[PDB]
Amino acid sequence: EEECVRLYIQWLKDGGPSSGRPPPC
Repeated sequence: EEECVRLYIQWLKDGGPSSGRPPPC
C-alpha cells in the first residue's frame, strides 16, 4: 500500500541509481 514508493520502486525496478534517473521519491 504505497503511493510514492510505487512510483519510486518503478525507478528501483528500472535500475535505481543505475537507471539514469534519480528516485521520484
